[PDB]
Amino acid sequence: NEQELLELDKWASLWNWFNITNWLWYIK
Repeated sequence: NEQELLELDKWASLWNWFNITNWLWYIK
């Protein structure tokens, strides 16, 4: 728990990628 609490910024971009993955796949 304490380890991931600091890595939360690294995970923030990971789940956020599922939002932009639709853009690149849409134009492709």
